Amino acid sequence: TWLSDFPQAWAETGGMGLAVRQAPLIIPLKATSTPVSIKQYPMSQEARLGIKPHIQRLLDQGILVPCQSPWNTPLLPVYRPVQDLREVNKRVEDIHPTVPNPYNLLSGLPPSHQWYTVLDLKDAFFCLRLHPTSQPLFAFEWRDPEMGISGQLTWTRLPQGFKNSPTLFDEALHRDLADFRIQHPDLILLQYVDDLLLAATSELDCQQGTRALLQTLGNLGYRASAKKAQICQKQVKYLGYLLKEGQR
DNA sequence: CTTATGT
DNA sequence: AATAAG
Repeated sequence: TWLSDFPQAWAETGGMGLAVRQAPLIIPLKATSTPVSIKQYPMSQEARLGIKPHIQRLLDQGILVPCQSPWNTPLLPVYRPVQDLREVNKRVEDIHPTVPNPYNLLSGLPPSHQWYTVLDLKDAFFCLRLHPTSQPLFAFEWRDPEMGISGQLTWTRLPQGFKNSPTLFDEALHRDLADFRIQHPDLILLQYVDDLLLAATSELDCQQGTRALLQTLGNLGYRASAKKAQICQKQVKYLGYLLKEGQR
């Protein structure tokens, strides 16, 4: 089965990803920026208990670490933790947005390639490491009132809510898949951040290319959702479109 | 939570 | 002078 044949490639069986070929990312600040430290608005016990097991898992995974930082942004409860990074985003130097919009991206799908595989990378941003010099930028406060610990944590990986994460991830995965594209010139590979479409001319080619792509992704340290995957179908949902008989 | 954005 | 998003 696809699951048992590629244990490293699936998030369900391969563990949390880590893009081993990608250097830890340095996040340049605007020329005039200084740190901003926003105090954490009190969280209800209900919200704290809701967020707590997620924080603990991320700490166990090494994705969060303790720190002392002159930067601080608030966590809000939505329960899942959502960090308000807007004041950090304002102080980070802009980069050119290189992620294509879906309409333009799908123009690269010719009618000859009607066999599709769709893969969704799980926890994509967390696969990219942050350089230790840039980690303090993303710090937030974490309290366990019944454990005593009050102090800051920060991310060791590219965080959610950071304005440049989609572009930095798209660019990194493009670098990591450049050789795959060269080794498989008869395949069409569309990348939209963590959403991938592979297109082939035949079921057999789509099967062999999907085998090669899963093997490559897993080897590089990325992880796809086995639950959501659409493998070697003539009909798939990709980027909100239904792809069917060359349409949409 | 805060903060940017039609009748 | 309600709405979506971090």
